[PDB]
Amino acid sequence: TKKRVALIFGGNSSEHDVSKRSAQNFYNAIEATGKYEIIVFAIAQNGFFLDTESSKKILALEDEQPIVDAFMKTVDASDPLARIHALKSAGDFDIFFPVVHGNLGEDGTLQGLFKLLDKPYVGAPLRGHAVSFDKALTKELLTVNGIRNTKYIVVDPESANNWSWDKIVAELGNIVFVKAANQGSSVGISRVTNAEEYTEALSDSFQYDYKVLIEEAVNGARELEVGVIGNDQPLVSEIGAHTVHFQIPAQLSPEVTKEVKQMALDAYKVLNLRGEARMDFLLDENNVPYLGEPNTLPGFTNMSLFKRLWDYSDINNAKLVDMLIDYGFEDFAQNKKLSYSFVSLGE
Amino acid sequence: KKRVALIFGGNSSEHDVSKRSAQNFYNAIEATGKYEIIVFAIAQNGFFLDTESSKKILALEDEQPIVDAFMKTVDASDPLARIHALKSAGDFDIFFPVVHGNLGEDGTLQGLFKLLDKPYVGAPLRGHAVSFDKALTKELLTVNGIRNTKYIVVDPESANNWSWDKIVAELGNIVFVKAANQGSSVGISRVTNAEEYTEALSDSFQYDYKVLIEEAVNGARELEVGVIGNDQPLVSEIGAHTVPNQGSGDGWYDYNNKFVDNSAVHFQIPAQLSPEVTKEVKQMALDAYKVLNLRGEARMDFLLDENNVPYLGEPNTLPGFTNMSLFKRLWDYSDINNAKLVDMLIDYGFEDFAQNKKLS
Ligand SMILES: Nc1ncnc2c1ncn2[C@@H]1O[C@H](COP(=O)(O)OP(=O)(O)O)[C@@H](O)[C@H]1O
Ligand SMILES: C[C@@H](C[P@@](=O)(OP(=O)(O)O)[C@@H](C)N)C(=O)O
Ligand SMILES: [Mg+2]
Ligand SMILES: [Mg+2]
Repeated sequence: TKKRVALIFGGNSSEHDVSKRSAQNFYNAIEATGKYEIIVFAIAQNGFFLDTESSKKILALEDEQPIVDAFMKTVDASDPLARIHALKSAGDFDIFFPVVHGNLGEDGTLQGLFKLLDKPYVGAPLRGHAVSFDKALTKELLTVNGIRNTKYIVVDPESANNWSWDKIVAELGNIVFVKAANQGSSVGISRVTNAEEYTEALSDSFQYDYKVLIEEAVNGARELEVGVIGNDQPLVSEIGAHTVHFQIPAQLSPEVTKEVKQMALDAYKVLNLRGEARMDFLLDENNVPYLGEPNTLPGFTNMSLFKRLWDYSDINNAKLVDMLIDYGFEDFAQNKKLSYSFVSLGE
Repeated sequence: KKRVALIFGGNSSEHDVSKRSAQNFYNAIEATGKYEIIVFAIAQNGFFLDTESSKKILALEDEQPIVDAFMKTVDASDPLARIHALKSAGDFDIFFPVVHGNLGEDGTLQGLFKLLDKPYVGAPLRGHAVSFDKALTKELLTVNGIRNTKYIVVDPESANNWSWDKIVAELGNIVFVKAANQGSSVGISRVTNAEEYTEALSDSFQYDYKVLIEEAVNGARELEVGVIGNDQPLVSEIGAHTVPNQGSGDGWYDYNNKFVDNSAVHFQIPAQLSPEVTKEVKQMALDAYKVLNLRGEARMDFLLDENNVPYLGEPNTLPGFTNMSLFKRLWDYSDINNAKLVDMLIDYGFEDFAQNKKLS
């Protein structure tokens, strides 16, 4: 109605399609408040930003490739800023609302661009996304801070050489997970139980990153996911447990519930997160909760957990997205007080 | 033939230092004779300036007049106005960031480099991000067994729980208070009493909402070591420097001793150390590089206690390159002068960009 929101979706990842679905439910939520004007932008799998008109169609779920191909013919290959030129195609706006799942929205890249343009945005700062995205970086901060998670080892092409399977077993056990540090959703992940699987797991993971993480596996089969939103004073959702069949509120003992919610809160702060996040846990056979991977940009599709978690806290989609936008505006205001002055130099 | 986008300046507390480092890097690249250079300045308002207004700023001409002039040609309706100047000279092949502080060492510029999909010299986004936050750095070092000072991290609310008596009992009567995300010794204070403590908390909290309070190492001198490369990084010789009344007094390497007046500090290359310590610092530097996720270039600084025990002070992802900067001299002792230095740094940048394409 006045304030303009730039809703960005898409991304050069394997989760390109899931992004479109999340973007739609966010759009409807922002629209349902009647306070802002939405301007949508899409990022094709080739990294290029698309104009508002082309992206409006892609959001509607129309065949994407023809739309992209047509756009690529209007691009000037001699412009070093061509990949982001389409961002001005619809004029000035007030705040970015990122919903790009994968290697652009969760690793901190887009957030760098947002700061350079001195414009507000929703979600965590670039540092927060960067630490939450890097598998190794996440475990190191959580461990030094006392938040329970599995035992692990970080290797590279050369160090991996000092780690025979027998040594890995002495440290982590006979059942481990090998994986590329920076990579998302799938590839580079392996379930190792013996020396044969380990040798080939390293070769595989070393194709997606030069830094591999090896961690022991939790025996228990009970996934827990909790949402957290806010800045200086975070809110924690109810717990969703596995009984894609999520049970809410999770049926755990009063003690396990408060412990899992506290870990989610403590983790959010040590990981330097802001705005929104989903904390995924693993509960073993003795009801001991282990914080797994943090999610800086959760899915908002019809079937994803974050789409209905806040309903159990009386926060509907409209209120939720409105809170996310207020937090974004607030943090920009706080960072505006910070000084970057200095005593002028000379000869 | 290849074009190099030398960027400097930025809205940062180390804005003027960047100027000095920039001219030097320019001359070094020019000396190789294999690259063309396009200079880009970023004013204090965060606006990139055209290649012409910038060449003048590099030549040391007054900034403001040249900036104001430029600001009258800006389209204030364009959301991409701050970075529009980047196209004001055509296409280039690689980025060479020389902006110290707030934009180059925190990951911001590296975010843009990834979007335009061009190679670049220096560490990746996560490296700078993790290396600039003083608290995140010391956290990654501690969990890896890399020696660093005892400290506590607080925010404006958390700060009121630590009264002076509580601090003295936890870290001793001489402590250093600093803003987590800063450089060149700005936002940092040497604290010895209750009034200086509280005055310093206020001073630090005007540069960041996160400050560190760490115990002071009574050592008479500091150490610096350069490290470059990607998957198989090299380590330079250790360099040293000491300010008047450092150990046997209150003197320290503040903003005034580094850039205002440096004609009173003593430097040693290589540093006078035992074979043991020399080996220990070179390995700590190497280890910290990997942990911190750095690439291309860096400089590791150390604190030395009375008994000569080394403490990893802090990493610097885009180290200074001025006429009193150690990163401009150290590599000469490894048969790598300023020329071969930047040629290697540029090759590293291209090699990592190429390697990155395959890893997908
Ligand atoms: N814990 C400490 N013990 C002794 N001296 C310190 C300590 N911390 C900082 N200093 C002094 O203050 C200066 C600040 O350095 P540093 O912490 O690396 O910050 P900056 O980013 O400003 O270089 C150092 O060069 C050193 O002389
Ligand atoms: C004295 C030193 C400064 P600097 O490189 O390092 P510090 O952050 O420790 O000041 C700084 C520019 N970031 C030099 O130029 O080499
Ligand atoms: Mg520094
Ligand atoms: Mg220093």
